[PDB]
Amino acid sequence: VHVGYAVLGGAAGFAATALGALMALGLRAISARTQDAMLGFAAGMMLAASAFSLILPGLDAAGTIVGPGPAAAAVVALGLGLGVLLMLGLDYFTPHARVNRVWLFVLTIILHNLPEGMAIGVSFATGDLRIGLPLTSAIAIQDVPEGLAVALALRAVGLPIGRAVLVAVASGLMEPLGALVGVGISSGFALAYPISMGLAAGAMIFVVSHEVIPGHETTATVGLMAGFALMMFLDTAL
Amino acid sequence: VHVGYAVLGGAAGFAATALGALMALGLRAISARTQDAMLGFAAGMMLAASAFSLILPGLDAAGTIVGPGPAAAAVVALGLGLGVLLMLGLDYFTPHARVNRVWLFVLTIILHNLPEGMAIGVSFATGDLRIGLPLTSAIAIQDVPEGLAVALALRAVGLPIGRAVLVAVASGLMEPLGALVGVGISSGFALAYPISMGLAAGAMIFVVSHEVIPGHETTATVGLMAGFALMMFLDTAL
Repeated sequence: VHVGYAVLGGAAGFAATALGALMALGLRAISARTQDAMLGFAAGMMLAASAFSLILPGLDAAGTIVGPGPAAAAVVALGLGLGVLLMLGLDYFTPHARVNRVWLFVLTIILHNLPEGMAIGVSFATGDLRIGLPLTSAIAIQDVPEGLAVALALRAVGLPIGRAVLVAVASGLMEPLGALVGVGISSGFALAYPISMGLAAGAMIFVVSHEVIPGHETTATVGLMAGFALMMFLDTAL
Repeated sequence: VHVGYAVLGGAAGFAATALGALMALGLRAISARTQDAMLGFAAGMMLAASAFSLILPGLDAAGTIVGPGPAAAAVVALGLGLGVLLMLGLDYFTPHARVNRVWLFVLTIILHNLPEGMAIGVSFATGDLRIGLPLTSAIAIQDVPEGLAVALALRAVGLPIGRAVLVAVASGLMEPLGALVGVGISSGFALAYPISMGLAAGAMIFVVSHEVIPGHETTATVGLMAGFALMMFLDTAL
């Protein structure tokens, strides 16, 4: 079934996060510019994952379901706006004393991860490996530096590196959960698939626009360019 | 010693090649445009590996050895021209009836691989992990799609996929050999290091300029851009 490809896609999600987190054991600390570059790469990957692997495939799905006119782009775009609105609804409904500021930063990481799991599941809802696999693989690529980054950031707020890595790994647990959810919401009816692809792309564009906010400027855009270029390459080859 | 980091860098070389080759077992055949994209990515990685990880570090090495004037850039540039001339000397001295055209294509792959092993060894000749590790890791990244590509190409000239993959893996054996050689030629005297960095960068720019020759045009430049962008990202983060 679809859940299968979605469950293994989420699984690669969690593994990749865990690998980055485990790399944090060696390093313990990293320069500000290297962390900025890593994040910029991760945002570039996500920005184009939602463009090339979610919106355009979503529009083509919608186009076969309802025809070539604006109805399809309307479905995809309304799903996308719904995804923005949902991530904006969380973030308000969700707050994010050292013990409590660690919890708020963890909530940030979990709210971040929710859309990416969802996107993996949504991409594997038609069983289409030519939509799930490049998406999923981009998600996992950028999960590595982000697990690294997450664990280091938690060490930096005051945790011993071991707890920091343990919490990063647990964080990565949110990808398969979101994969189950994305495979849920995208199977109830025909339009559920392109609606869900819009919705996933929108949620990701929101977490990026809300976390691209973090000198340390020229370095993060080299990363963003790299991560965006690499995605285009993945879309073409896969 | 330096040979240690060089031997493990070469080792990652061979492993990566083998992983791409093993992936060819599943696929057996691939579209022309996906193979072109893969190669374009591999050329972009190499082009910037020789720029950002060989020439500029080579110039800085040369600059500390002989001073900031043109003497350093002269050493690096003369090494680079020597590397072009050496790869041009091979290719003439080296030819590259199905059984014999497979051997000529294998010779092509071995002549291709020689500079990359050398570059790994040259990058680890000062023991400087900030020069070897990003270089080495770029070499291994692009060894994966190139093992894939090599094995598929050999299947396509008429080999059974099993022999094709076996020969691709064996091919990847040339990276640690070249790592030993690059760690040799770069240790005999002080200038040997920046001379060798020029030489490695030049040999690679030659094999790229000689194999970038292969419609199927717009797709390979998406790959080249991606592979070049990714290298910049690696140079910055590592």
